[PDB]
Amino acid sequence: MPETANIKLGYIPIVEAAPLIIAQEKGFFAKYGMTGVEVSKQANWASARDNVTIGSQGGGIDGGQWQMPMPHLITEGIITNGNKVPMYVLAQLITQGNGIAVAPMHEGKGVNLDITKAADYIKGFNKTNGRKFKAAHTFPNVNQDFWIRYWFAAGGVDPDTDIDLLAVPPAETVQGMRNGTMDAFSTGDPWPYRIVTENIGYMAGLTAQIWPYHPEEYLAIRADWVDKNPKATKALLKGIMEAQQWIDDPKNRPEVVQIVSGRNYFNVPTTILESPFKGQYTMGDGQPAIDDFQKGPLYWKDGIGNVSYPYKSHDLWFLTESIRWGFHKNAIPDLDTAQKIIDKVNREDLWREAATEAGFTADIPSSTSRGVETFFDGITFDPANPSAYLQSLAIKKV
Repeated sequence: MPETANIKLGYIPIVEAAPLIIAQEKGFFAKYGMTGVEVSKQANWASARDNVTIGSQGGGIDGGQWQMPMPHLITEGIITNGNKVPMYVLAQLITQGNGIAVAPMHEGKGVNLDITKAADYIKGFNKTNGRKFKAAHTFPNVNQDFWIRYWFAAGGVDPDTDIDLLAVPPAETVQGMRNGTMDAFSTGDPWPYRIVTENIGYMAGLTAQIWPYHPEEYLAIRADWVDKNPKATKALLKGIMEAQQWIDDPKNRPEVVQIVSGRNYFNVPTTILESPFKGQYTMGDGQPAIDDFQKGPLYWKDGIGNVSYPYKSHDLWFLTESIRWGFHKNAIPDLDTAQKIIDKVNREDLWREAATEAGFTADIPSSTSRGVETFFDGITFDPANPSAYLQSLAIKKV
């Protein structure tokens, strides 16, 4: 019996939110006693951040969906103006379902997955086209900022000095692309489908290509709530695990799409989500379309290991990449400090415990590390030596 059947979890209306919505709507949360879960739509990431800092009692949220390393940054008060609100990372919600969109003006320039040959074109855009190449994500220092930064830098473009990388709302960004004032957009489903079908732009590449089966969105809840309600926390985890398993069975995806697209959730036409849930993406710019289930969003198991289990080696990559770009210079000055933060935030042990109790022992990874990670450009990240990873990178601020 959970200590409480209630909790307010925030979500952003994108495919990464699926496990939360499905766990609620298909009764997986209820199956384990969590009959009072409120899946609350957040206006944007800044609002989500603010709402978890105030907690449910103050009218906000107890936890929810997050881009990494938001839970860690909030725990240390780094992005909350010093207001430290400890949080626990409990499960990875999904992998893939993200990608980089580029404006039509850049077609035929080689601005695809590997932009190496187009680097000079991008770097000299102000002289040749009247403005610095402009790219956007919707929140700094997290997932989507990292994806586009890695993509730019892998090809020789410094995302801080060579272009204008800004935090801009998604709708405003797409309008900018339509108006010809925005050049690239680090986004995710359902945006790519609309951008391409409405001829607003093309997809340079999917994160599924940049880093196959990469860590992405996570479930994280305030530490004070989890410490007070350990049983309820494990119940929520089991509900999420079952929802993830359910979502990954192709037979259930039409219903998954119908549910999340509903008026009370995403409130969008199912047509813009049907394709990606089959791993089908029209890429454009003369490149072949993608038609591979393994390249679409995955919620339970991927080609390497278990999606849901939160590998500490992935938390390490996010903080290592934060260090790469000189983010939070005073708060996270070294890798030792990063590991200390990870050891207080990542609660993979609770995922293991919940999985064991639920009878999913066969799906539990044998280590807290998924081993050496390989990016599309040949660079490898060995969790045992993040220093070597950083030193192997051409563009960085350390």
